[PDB]
Amino acid sequence: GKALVIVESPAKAKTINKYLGSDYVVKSSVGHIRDLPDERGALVNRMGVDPWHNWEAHYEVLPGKEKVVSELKQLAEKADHIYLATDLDREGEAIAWHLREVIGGDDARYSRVVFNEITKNAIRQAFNKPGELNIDRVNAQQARRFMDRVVGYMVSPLLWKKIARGLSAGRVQSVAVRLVVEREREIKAFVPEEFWEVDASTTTPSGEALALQVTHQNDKPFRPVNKEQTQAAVSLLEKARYSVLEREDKPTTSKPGAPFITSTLQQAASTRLGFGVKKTMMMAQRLYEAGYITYMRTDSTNLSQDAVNMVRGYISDNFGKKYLPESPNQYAHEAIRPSDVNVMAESLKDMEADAQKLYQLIWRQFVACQMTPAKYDSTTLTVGAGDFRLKARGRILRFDGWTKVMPALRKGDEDRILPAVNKGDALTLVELTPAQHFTKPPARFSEASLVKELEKRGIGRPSTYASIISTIQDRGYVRVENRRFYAEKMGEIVTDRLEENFRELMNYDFTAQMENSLDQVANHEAEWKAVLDHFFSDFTQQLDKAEKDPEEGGMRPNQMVLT
Ligand SMILES: Cc1cn([C@H]2C[C@H](O)[C@@H](COP(=O)(O)O)O2)c(=O)[nH]c1=O
Ligand SMILES: Cc1cn([C@H]2C[C@H](OP(=O)(O)O)[C@@H](CO)O2)c(=O)[nH]c1=O
Repeated sequence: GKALVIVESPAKAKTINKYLGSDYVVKSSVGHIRDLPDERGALVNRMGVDPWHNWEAHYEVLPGKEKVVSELKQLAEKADHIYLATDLDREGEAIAWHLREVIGGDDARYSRVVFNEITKNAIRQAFNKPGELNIDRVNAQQARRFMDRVVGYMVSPLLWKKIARGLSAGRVQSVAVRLVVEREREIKAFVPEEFWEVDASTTTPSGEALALQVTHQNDKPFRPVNKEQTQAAVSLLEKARYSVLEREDKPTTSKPGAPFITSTLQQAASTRLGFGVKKTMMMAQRLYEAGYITYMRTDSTNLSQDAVNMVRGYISDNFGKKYLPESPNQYAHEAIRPSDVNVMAESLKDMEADAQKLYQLIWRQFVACQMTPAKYDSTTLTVGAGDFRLKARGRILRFDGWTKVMPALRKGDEDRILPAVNKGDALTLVELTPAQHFTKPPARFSEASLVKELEKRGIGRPSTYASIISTIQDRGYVRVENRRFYAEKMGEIVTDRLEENFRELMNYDFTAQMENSLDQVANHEAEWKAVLDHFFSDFTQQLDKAEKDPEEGGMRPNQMVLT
């Protein structure tokens, strides 16, 4: 009679139900339903996957989920068709697969609808032409879960034996920790170096103040390394005659950033709002499931024609023609953007204050990215003083452009304003001011700028950045203090062990290559079991070698021997 539609959560069921007619009956599975718990039955059972019997698995219904299973089956018989409207990512394809497996029935009974936002039009087109479940994406998702399970359950026991009980190892988690350990060690080994700068405050012919910075001496960059050198330079500069060597006036511009993707969202939310990766991703999700923003797991800065056309109309009505570019800006699935540009952060219904703030950030970035650039009149004055050359920078805002959508400025607005001076003009020295500085050590990773580092290295993945970040934290390898990452001693002890006995597993390129391999499975360019066999072959040669006595090249035990 009617159609059954399955989503993964109550919040999502409610939202999507506003856009589905009486023919459809929405029901949230309210969870994952089914999942995982030279052989050794012992291991296979705990893992729920069997590397020695072509990877057959044993999925089991979750606790208290039996009522849900049975509640779906009967609803399935009273429906003519079944639509799996899980989220568009691989994990979402696997969950759909599990629902289809559990409920059973002809495959023709099922359809897999895809949408990256829950709006009337997005839902309409999603159920207009519903595609089929994609087994390749499912295999790509399970291949990941399998190798993750293998490393965790087969490396961890070795760590208990060799280092300490309760420790964990993670295919990617251990690589993420490595980045933190290397960073921790760069910092511990840094030797701050001394270097000086010299500023000069002068007077234009009119008498207006002009501040300068010494740049060259004898046509060579100026950078003394001690107090004596600066003084010698200072004595020459006190007697020198100053004059404007050259004035270069040129117009500059600044462009709006591209619309957000998972990683950039996390960084900006962390840098501007002080939100950790977990917080940002939990609010993003609720915004998404409430129908306010597009899917929050993406690495595409692409924007649909309608989205661009709706925002351009908003820019045009609320800001004006000079803020609208000739043609739309194209940045090279969709970015994270509001679903309706006319819905303001302040109009959100059941969203807490911070969730509204995240929406605001997303909204502003989206509107800004389709606006014209800001224009500035930049000025660069070069000054000569004996064998010295000095500099003064400054710019004037000519047209705010995209920055009009961002809060009003209030600080060093018009970063420095230079007075009226022409080439050949004479400046009067009023005061010299030398200053001592010291090179700083590399910044400590932040939850977000680590995702950034993970992204740059092709190690992360929109759907895993969050988990990775939190999954390496309560295991005693690294900790977040003052919003920063600190490597624990145990994080170093384990990292060296792994690098020594599991080189390939800890290598950055190989870890990145595995993501490619996973994309290949998803795109029918590689078969999942063969990819897992190869992975396992490489893994077990590493493992057996590590298992041996250290005098055979096995893993070093965490000990300190007697006299
Ligand atoms: C300049 C810079 C900032 N950040 C960050 C992380 C935080 O989001 C923010 C600083 O916040 P914090 O002072 O609370 O640590 O800027 C980096 O991660 N790397 C950098 O190089
Ligand atoms: C869930 C998931 C998605 N993705 C990527 C690949 C997916 O495209 P394909 O699965 O390549 O369509 C896309 C789903 O949003 O994001 C990953 O790389 N890893 C994951 O674990």
